[PDB]
Amino acid sequence: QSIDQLIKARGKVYFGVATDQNRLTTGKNAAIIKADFGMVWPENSMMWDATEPSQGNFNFAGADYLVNWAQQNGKLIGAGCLVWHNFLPSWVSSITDKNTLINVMKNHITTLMTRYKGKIRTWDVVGEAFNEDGSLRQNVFLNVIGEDYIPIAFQTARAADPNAKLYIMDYNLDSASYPKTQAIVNRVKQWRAAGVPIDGIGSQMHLSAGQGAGVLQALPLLASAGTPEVSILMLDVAGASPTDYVNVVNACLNVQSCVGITVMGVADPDSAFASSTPLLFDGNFNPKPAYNAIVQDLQQ
Ligand SMILES: O=[N+]([O-])c1ccc2nn[nH]c2c1
Repeated sequence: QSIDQLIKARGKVYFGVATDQNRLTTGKNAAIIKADFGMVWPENSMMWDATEPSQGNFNFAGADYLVNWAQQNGKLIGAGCLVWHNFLPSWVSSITDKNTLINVMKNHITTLMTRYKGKIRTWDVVGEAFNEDGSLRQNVFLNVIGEDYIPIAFQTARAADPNAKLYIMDYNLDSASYPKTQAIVNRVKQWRAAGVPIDGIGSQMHLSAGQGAGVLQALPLLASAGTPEVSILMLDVAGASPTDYVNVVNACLNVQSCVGITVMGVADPDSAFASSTPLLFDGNFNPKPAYNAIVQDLQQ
């Protein structure tokens, strides 16, 4: 049975998965997504390198394919990441002038969000903005613009598509005692008090074995920032233990503002961490014990 259908019956929005044209045309990915998942994110086709490889010149073929496939198959769409240090073209990284970088960043956000206006449920606007000690990461945006880049990004995104839910996301938010987890909460509270339109915090849960248990404390901490939504993103677990996966799912169920869960992929061989067999389907596209454990946990 379908973990998306089951999680919806427990009052959540979706169980989703990252994908793209290459996946959808191979393996059993499209069939599994159609049956078992309710939302898709572009794994890479919306990243900056992919969408704006030279200044002002956009590439939308790959993202368009994903968006169209999702619409044809009745799936919600999440997308990102609009502003982060990964997948960043060299032409962006070499900018030194504050006003230029603001305009570059605003044009990137507005162009992408306008193209898909009204079709995207969730946009991950800012990603990986924090250092492990909780200070802000000194990426090109912070170095050139300063800390205003985060409010500017969210303000620009809200104007481009007021219907989308706007998220900040990060990894290593999995322990409630870790400084990064505390810092994103405190800063999101401050930004929201200044009227910055941060609708969500997304937790990029690339987990090692045994880390599911701590998410039961970390996810309510993230929700305490007061955003209308929190999400679990990029989920995979080294070893794919049912205990870890069920602990992650129950953290979602326990946190009223947690709208859903997105796994990093469908089948183990297609993970960037394949040797850790960290996904819910094996290399034959058969569901693994963790998939069945999630089914049993969600059944009523
Ligand atoms: O949850 N995800 O797997 C996922 C993948 C790529 C993304 N880019 N922005 N947000 C993302 C979430």
